[PDB]
Amino acid sequence: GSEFIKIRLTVLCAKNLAKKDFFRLPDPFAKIVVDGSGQCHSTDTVKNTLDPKWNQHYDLYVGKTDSITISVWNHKKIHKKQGAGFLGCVRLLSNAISRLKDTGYQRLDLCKLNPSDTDAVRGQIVVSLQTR
Ligand SMILES: [Cl-]
Repeated sequence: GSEFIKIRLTVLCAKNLAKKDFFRLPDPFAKIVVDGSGQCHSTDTVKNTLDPKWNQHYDLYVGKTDSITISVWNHKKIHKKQGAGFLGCVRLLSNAISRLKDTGYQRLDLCKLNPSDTDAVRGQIVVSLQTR
């Protein structure tokens, strides 16, 4: 009937994120995008931590070829130039969504936007995808 599947994404926490500013811990939040529909969500910001615990879930409507991209950002850098405060991402293509769904919480290593990028990215994000 609909050409989509409802997947509940829980963004549980991240751990061991990069500390880019020596004297100043980030205030991390995650941003979630379903690439084909453009569906966009953000978690709350957690103050002054490399190990933010968000425990927030989102009902994503994912189409047959859509992916889910989750990126982590230091909100203290919100006014700085575009792309500052980047702390890593993960991209789940439709095959990975198919594999991971209903397998429980997964520790996913955060990646640079591209393998060859300079950005210091460290640590993991912990998420689950469930079919609803
Ligand atoms: Cl940062």
